[PDB]
Amino acid sequence: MEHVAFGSEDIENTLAKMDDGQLDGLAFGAIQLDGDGNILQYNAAQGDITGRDPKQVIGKNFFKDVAPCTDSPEFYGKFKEGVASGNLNTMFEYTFDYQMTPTKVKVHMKKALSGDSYWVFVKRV
Ligand SMILES: *C(=O)/C=C\c1ccc(O)cc1
Repeated sequence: MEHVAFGSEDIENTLAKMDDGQLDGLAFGAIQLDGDGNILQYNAAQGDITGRDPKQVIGKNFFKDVAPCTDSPEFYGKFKEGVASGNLNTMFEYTFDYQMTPTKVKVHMKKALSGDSYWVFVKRV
């Protein structure tokens, strides 16, 4: 268990150092996306919440292929604006319901320290 609290202000600084095995030790779900919304990292707790096998979704497009329910102004729209603006820091509640039991969560989207990468953090509410 990596001790990082959800919503921590310097969270992007802390996760820069972690490799994929260390990300799996977090208490919350973590998804790293590129600016086109392709999945670069997907940790163990996220596969717990969503039922997806982390290895099988890396490389897929989150908005197109994996999670069509987030293809809406309320989620995807915020991402596209953060990517275009080059800055992103937003938290909101949402319901995941594609091919799974409808599940309410707290989502935290934030730009990653690194280049063109963005974080999507998820925890149950
Ligand atoms: C909507 O589609 C929300 C999210 C999501 C993520 C992964 C999987 O497997 C289903 C749904």
